[PDB]
Amino acid sequence: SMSVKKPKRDDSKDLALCSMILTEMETHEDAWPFLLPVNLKLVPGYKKVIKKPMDFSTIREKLSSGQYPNLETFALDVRLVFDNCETFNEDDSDIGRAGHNMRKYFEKKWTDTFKV
Ligand SMILES: Cn1cc(C(=O)NCCN2CCCC2)ccc1=O
Repeated sequence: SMSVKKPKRDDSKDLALCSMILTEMETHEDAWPFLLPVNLKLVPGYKKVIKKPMDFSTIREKLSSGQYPNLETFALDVRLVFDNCETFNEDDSDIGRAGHNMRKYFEKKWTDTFKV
């Protein structure tokens, strides 16, 4: 409360650590469905069904331009990528399995990096 401060984790490395995680996502073999925005004029249904599209290159732009206030907002956009994937793709399609693979890959790095 007012003038009563909870001890706070050191957040000074967060930007560089989220950038390192994002780099490893971008270089993952199954990243290819997520590297660029889904082409709304070539993929039927995507615009109407998926209300908040998101991809690694948009995340990288937002990270390089100070559009994430904290690490939780960065993780929310990463998870949005995979939530959108599940909404639109069959679990066992190539794109759909890629999404499940990438989500697991991301959450481990997230726990390994920040749940010290
Ligand atoms: C995440 N997501 C991606 C697509 C897609 O077609 N991505 C472009 C794939 N390119 C084709 C070869 C190179 C990459 C469709 C639905 C979807 O949910």
